[PDB]
Amino acid sequence: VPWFPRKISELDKCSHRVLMYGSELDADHPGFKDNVYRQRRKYFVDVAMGYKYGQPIPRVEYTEEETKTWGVVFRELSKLYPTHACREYLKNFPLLTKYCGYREDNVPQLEDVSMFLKERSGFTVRPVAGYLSPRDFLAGLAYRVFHCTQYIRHGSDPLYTPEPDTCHELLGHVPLLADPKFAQFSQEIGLASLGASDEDVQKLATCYFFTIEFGLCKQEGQLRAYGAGLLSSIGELKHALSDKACVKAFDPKTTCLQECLITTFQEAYFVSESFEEAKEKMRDFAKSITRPFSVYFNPYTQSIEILKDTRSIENVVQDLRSDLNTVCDALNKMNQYLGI
Amino acid sequence: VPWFPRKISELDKCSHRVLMYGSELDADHPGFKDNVYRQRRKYFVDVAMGYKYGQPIPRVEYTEEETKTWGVVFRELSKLYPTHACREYLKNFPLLTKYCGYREDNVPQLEDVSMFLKERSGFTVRPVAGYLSPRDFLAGLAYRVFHCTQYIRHGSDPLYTPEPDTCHELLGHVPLLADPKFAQFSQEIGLASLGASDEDVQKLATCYFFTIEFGLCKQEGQLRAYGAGLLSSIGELKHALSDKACVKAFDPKTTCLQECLITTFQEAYFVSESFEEAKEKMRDFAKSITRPFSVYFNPYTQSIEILKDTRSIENVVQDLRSDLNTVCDALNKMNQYLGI
Amino acid sequence: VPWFPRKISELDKCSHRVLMYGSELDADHPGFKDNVYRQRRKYFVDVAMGYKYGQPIPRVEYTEEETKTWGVVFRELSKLYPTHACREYLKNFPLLTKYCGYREDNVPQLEDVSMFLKERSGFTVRPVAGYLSPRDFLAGLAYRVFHCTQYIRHGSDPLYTPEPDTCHELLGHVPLLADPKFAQFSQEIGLASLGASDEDVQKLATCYFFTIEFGLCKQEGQLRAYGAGLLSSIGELKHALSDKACVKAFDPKTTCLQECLITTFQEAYFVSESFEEAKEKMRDFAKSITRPFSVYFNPYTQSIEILKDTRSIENVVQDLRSDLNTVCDALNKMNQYLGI
Amino acid sequence: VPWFPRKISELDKCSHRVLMYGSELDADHPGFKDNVYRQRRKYFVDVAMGYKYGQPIPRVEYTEEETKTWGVVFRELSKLYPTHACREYLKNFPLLTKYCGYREDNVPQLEDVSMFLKERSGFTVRPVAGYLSPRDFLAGLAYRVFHCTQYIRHGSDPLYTPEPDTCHELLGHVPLLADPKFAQFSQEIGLASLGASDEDVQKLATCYFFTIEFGLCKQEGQLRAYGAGLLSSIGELKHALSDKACVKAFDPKTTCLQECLITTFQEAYFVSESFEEAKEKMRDFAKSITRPFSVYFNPYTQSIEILKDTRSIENVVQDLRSDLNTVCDALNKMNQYLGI
Ligand SMILES: [Fe+3]
Ligand SMILES: [Fe+3]
Ligand SMILES: [Fe+3]
Ligand SMILES: [Fe+3]
Repeated sequence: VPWFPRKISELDKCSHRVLMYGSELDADHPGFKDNVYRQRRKYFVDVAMGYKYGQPIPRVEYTEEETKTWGVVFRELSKLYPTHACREYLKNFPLLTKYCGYREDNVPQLEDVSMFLKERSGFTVRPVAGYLSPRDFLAGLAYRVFHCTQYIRHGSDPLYTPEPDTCHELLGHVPLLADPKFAQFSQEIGLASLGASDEDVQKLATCYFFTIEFGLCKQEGQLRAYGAGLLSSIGELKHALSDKACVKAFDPKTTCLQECLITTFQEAYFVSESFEEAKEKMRDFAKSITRPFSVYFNPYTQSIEILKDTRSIENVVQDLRSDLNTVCDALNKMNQYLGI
Repeated sequence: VPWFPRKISELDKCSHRVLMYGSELDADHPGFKDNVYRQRRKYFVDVAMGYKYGQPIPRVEYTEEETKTWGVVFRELSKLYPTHACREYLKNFPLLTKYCGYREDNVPQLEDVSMFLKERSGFTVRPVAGYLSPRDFLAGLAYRVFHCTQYIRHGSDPLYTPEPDTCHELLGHVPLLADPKFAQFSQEIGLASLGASDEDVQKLATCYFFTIEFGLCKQEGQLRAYGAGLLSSIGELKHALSDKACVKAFDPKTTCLQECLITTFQEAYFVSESFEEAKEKMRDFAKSITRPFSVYFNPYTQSIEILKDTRSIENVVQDLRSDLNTVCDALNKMNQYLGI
Repeated sequence: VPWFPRKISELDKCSHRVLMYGSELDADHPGFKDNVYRQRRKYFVDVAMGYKYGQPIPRVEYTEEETKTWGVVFRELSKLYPTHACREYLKNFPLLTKYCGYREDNVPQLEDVSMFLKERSGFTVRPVAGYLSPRDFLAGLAYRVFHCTQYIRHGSDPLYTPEPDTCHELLGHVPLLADPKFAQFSQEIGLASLGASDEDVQKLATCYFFTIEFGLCKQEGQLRAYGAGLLSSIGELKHALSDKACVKAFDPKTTCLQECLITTFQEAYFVSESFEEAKEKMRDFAKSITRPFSVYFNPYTQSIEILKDTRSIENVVQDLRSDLNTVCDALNKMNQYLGI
Repeated sequence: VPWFPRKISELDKCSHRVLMYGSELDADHPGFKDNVYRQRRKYFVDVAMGYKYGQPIPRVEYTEEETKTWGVVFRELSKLYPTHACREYLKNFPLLTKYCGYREDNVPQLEDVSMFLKERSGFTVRPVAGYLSPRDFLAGLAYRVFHCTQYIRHGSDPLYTPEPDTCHELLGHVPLLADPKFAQFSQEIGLASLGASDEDVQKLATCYFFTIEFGLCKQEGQLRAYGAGLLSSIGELKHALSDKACVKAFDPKTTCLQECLITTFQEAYFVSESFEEAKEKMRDFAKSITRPFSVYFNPYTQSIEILKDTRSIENVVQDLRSDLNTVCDALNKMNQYLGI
C-alpha cells in the first residue's frame, strides 16, 4: 500500500511535498506583471519552507496595504453573516474577535489561531507553500492538522481571488474548526483515506469538496451556509442562498462523481442536515473503499495504529471498558446526590 | 471544593507553588558548609523558575565532576537490574540507551527524555525547584506531566542521597513511564485526587508512596522491583529482594494508613501482581473518596470536564459508540480477508 | 399515554381485543352462500378464543379437502421460489420441510412451528380470531409474538384469497422469522410503537406494510422478494419481479404516506438492501415519534421497562459492562491459543 | 472436552442422570425402619422421574401430617429472620407470602413458585429424584434452572434433617433467587463450569458451597446471613452471628481448598460485602480454569454459544452497539424533557 505517516512527526514529509509553489503566479493572475509583489510573495515561500514540528510559528508583520485589504474583506463580508451563515459559525466568530484579534485594523496570526483552536477542538495549523496534493492534505486532517497559507490578495481588487489566500482560511475555515463535531467530521474524512488507492482518494476529496467547501445546511427551517468557499466569497454566498441555483440532498454514492469547478459557480450545491448526519453518511460510504486493515488514532501518543490482528483489537476493547466505567459512576453520583 | 486546574495551561499555577526550594538545602546536607556547590544549586533554581508552557526546555551543560558522579551511579546500578528489576524496566532501558543518551560521559537532557516519552505513553517532563506539595504533584499526573529536578548529588559520595536529584528521576522513574499501562495507572491515581479533601489526598499520596515508589511485583515464581526508591538506590534494592524484609500483599484499605519513612528502610513492602491488578484495586478504593462529581479527561483538548448532569454523560456515551464501531469494522475486515 | 402491556402475560388483553371475527364472512366471500363452510369457521373461532398463556396450543386435524387445498398451493407456489425468493428464505425452507412437516398430504401445526421458531430466533406464534387492530398487532411483536390464523381457503378457488389464512402465515411469514436479523428488525418496529399516539401507529403500520409485507431486496445484483404478500401469492410475486412495475427506494419519511391497497396490485414496490440497513433507517425515523420515555426489553423476565430516570439507565449500563467483558476474554483466549 | 448441554431442551439428560435416589433412605434415617413413609418416597421418586421440558409441573397434595410438619418449621423459623437474615431476603419474603402461599396449613407448590420466579429474575424450578452430580447441578444454573425436591421431613421431631427436603429449597433458596443480582451471580458460577475438567468443577462447587449455601454478609454494620444452609436451619443460623465461630473473609483462591462438612457446623464461615463484590471475585478466579473457548448465553433462544472465532465475536459486539443506542437515546429524552 502507498506510504502514509504513522506519527505526527513523520507528517513533515507530507507537509513539504509541495506540487506547485505559492510564488508561481499564473498568467491570468493580477500581479503577474508586477515587481514588488512577486518579491513579497516569494518571501512567504521561504518563511513556510522553514517550519519544523515543535517550533512555534514565527510571526509575520503585514504592511499597511495588506492590512487595508484584509480590513476591506472583513468589512464587506461580515455584514451578511448574521443572515446567511450557520449557527455554529455565529457562536464562534465573537470568540475569535475576542481572543485572536479579528478586527478591521489587525490581521490575525497563525500562532494565536493555532493556540485558540488547540484548546477548543484539538486542531492546529501549520503554514504551507501552496498546493500540496489531495492525498497529503487528507493525510494531515487525520492528525487534526490544517495546512494554511500566509500571503494575502493583491490590493488591486480586494474581492476577487483565484486561490486560497490567508483571508480564505481565517474567515472561511477557522471559525468552524473550533467546533468539536466539525472537528470529528473532518478527522474522519481524513482517516478514511490513509493508504487508499489513488482512485478512492479522488472520491474522498470530492466529498470533502462538496461538504466542507461548498456545503449548505437547513437546521431550523430555511437553510444556511457552512462551507468555506461560500463563507469567504461575497459573490457566491448570495447566489447559493438566493433561489436561482439547484440544491439536492447529500449522497456520497452519487456526490463522489461531480465536476469540481474552480472559476465559475457550481451546477448544484448539496444540502445536508447536521454534521452528525453527514458524518454517518460518510462513515457508511467509507468501508466501500478497499483496504486490507483498519486504522485507529491514539490521541495520547498522537499516532496511527493498524488493527489487523487480535492483540490490537483486544487493547482497544480493554480501553473502551475503562471509559464505560466512568459513565457508570457519574450516574451513581447523580443518583446518590438525588433520590434513587 | 479546592481549586484544581481545568486545562493544561492552568497547570503553571501549580508547578510554581513550591514549598521549599532546591537551593535552601538542609543543614545535615553534605555541602551545607560549602561555597561553590551552594552557588550552582541557585543556577538550577533560577532556570527552573523560568519555565513556561509551550517553550522547549533549555539545555543544561553538566561540568566534569557532575558527569563523573552520574557515571559512577550508572555503572554501579547497571549490574543489578538484570536480576533485580522487573520485566518492563528491562525492555525499556535499551531504548533509552539508544535514543536519549544513557551512558557515562554525558547526562541525559530533559528535552530528549520528554520527546522520547511523549511518543511512547504520552507523558512529558518539566523542571521544578524542588518539593511541591502532594496535592500539586498529583494534580500534574492527571494531565500526564511529571515534575523533575535537574541538579545532581554532591560529588562527595556518589552513593548517598537524602533527596531526589536528576539521577533518581532518570534511572528510577523514567524507564517505566514509557509503558502504556504504568502510564494509565499513574494518571488514574492522579485523576482520583482532583478537588478532594486534604484528608484523602494523604491516603492517595500514601498509596502512591507504597506502589510507585517502593513497590514489588512477582511475575514469575520470584518477585522483582518496580519502584523508583528501589531502582535508584543500591542499598535498598538488594535488601527488599532478600530474606530479611517483611512483604505483604497490597490492599489500599490498610496500606493508606502507614508511616512513610524518609531516611531508614521501610518495614513492609507490599508486593503486588500486575499494574492492572493494582489499577483495579485503586479504582475500587478510589470510589470511596467523597466528591460530588466525576471528572473526565479529554485528550484532544487536554482538559478536565465535570460530569454532573446528563448532557455531559450523553456526550461521553456518543463518543464511546464511535470507538465501538472501529472494533466492529476491524473484525469484519479480519473475517472477509480470511475465511468467515 | 395509551395502555400497553408491561409483561408477556398481560398480552392476553391485546390478543383477545378482536375487532371483527374470522367467522364473519363478507358478501363477496366465495363461501358467503355456503352452509358447511361456516360451521367450520365457527369451530376455528371457538378454538382460538380459548388460548391462554402457558398452555400448549391444541392440535387441529384438517379434513381431506383442506389438505388437498394446502397441497395445491404448496406445490404450485414452490416451483418458482428458487428464482424469486431471497436467500434467507431458501436457506430456511428445507429446515421447515425437515422438522415441521411442510409437504403435501400434511398441513403444519402451530405447536411444531412455534417450537421450531423458539429455538432459532425467539419468536412464537399464537392463534387469533382474525383482524385485531394494528396497535395490538404491533404490541405483540415487541415481545416476539406473532398472531396467526388457523383456517384455510375455500376449496372452490385454491389460488385467490381476499384475506390471510393459515397458508399465508406458514409460507409467507414463518420461513423468514426463523432468521435472527429479521427477528430483530420486526421486534424493533414493534417496540417503537408502545404507548404512541394513534397518528404514529399508522405511520409505523404503513412502514411495516411496505417492508415486511410487500418488500423487495437486491443483494447480489438483480433483486428478489422478501415480503409475505408476495411470497404467498402467485399473481403478485410474478409481477413485482417483472418489468411492468415501479420499483422505488425505501425512505421511511415518505413511504409512511401511501395507499395500502388491499385487493389490487401496489403502484410502487419499495426496495432496500439488507435487514440491517432497513433496520437503521427505521431506527433513525423511529426517534421522530413523540414519546416522553424510552423502553427497554428485558429478555430474561420478558418484560418492558421505562427508562425515565438515572437508576434504570445505570442498570442498563452495568449490564453492558458485563457483556463487554465476555468479548474481552474471548479475544484473549484466541490470542493465547495462537501466538500473541 | 466433557459433554455439556447446548440448549435448554438438552438439559433433560442432566436432569435425569441421578446418582442416588430419594427413595433410598440410609441406615441412619429416622424413617429407615418404617413402612408407610418409604411408600411415599417411592411415589415422589416416580412423579419426579416423569417430568419433561415444556409440560407444567403436576401438583402434589400434601397430607395432614406433612402439612403440620411444614407449619412447625415455618413457625419456628420465621420468628428469627427479622434480626438474622439479610435485607434482600426480608424484602422478598412478604411477596412470597402474598403470591405463592407461604403460610401454615398450606405447602407451596412448585408451579406457583416457578411462575413467581420466572417474572422477577428469570429462574425456574424443576423436580429431581435427589442427588445429581455437581457437574450436572451446575450445568443447570447456566440456563437459570434450579433442581428441587418435593418430599418433606419425617414428622418425628421436625427439626433435624440430614438432607435437602422441600422445606430447605422453599425457605432457604427461593426467597433469594427472586433477586436479579443473586440470579446473575448464580448463573455466572454455573456458566464458568461448562466443559471444564473434573478438577475445576470441584473448586467451583466448593466456592458455591461456601458462598450460596453457608454465606454471610455485612451490609450496614453487623453482618447477616444469606446462605440456604443457614436460612433453613435453626441450629446453625444461631451459631453464625453470635461470636462463637470463626468468620474469615472470602477469597476464591484459598476458599476453594477447604473441606465441606455435612453433619457438623463449619469450622469457618466466609464473609463478603455484596453479591457484586463476590461476583467480581469469582469472575477473576474463573479466569484460572483451563478451557480453550468462551461461552455466551443467548437469552432469546436460551442456548449456549462457543466464542472461538471472529464471526461470533463480531455478532456479540454488534448487539452491544444496539444496546448502547438505547442508553444514548434515554439520556437525550431526559435532557429534552428537562433543561439541557
Ligand atoms: Fe478552503
Ligand atoms: Fe520519585
Ligand atoms: Fe402476512
Ligand atoms: Fe441448598
